[PDB]
Parts: sequence; structure tokens; C-alpha cells
Amino acid sequence: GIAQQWIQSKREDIVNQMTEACLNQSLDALLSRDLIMKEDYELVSTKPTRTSKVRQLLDTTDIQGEEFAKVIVQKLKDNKQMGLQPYPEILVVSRSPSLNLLQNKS
Repeated sequence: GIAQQWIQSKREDIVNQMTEACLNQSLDALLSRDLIMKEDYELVSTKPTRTSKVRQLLDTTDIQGEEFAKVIVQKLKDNKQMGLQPYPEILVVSRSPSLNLLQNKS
């Protein structure tokens, strides 16, 4: 995909730039929008370290696809942290290109 692929390529850079406050705001918005049940919310919030909480959030991202990942990317743009400026096509671009063979490396 796109937002889930961006996460599955720069997960540790996202986890370094974002904080438990960004993660908590994402989880709170997801719970307010009923994208996460309390049963999964506690499994994503019982980890002993903030780094591992986001690692569990990123597993739930792959179950949902291009919606649960898109709000994490939107939360980063709303929090204007500048470390992630090469953002993906999360319906936020001024004019989206043809999105055909854009090319990729890691």
C-alpha cells in the first residue's frame, strides 16, 4: 500500500520523531472514531516502553490498511515536527500525480 508502506519502511524514524503524546493522541482519535476496540487499545497500551506501544499500533495498522495508518501520518502533519517532510499521498497533496512507477528504495 501507501501509508502502511511508509510506516513499514521508516517505522523507527517515525518512533524517534513522534512521542508517547503523538501515539496517545492517535489512539484517542482512533477510539473516538471507533477504529480501535478497548480490547486492542489495552494490548497497544500495556507495553513497558513507548517504542513498543507504537510497534503494536503498527501491527493494527496492517489489519485495517490505508485508514488507521493515514491518521498516524495526519497526526504527524498536524504536529508539524519537520523530521518526516517527505510525507506520502495521504489525500493531503495540492495535486496528486499519476502515481505510476514513482520508484522506491530502502
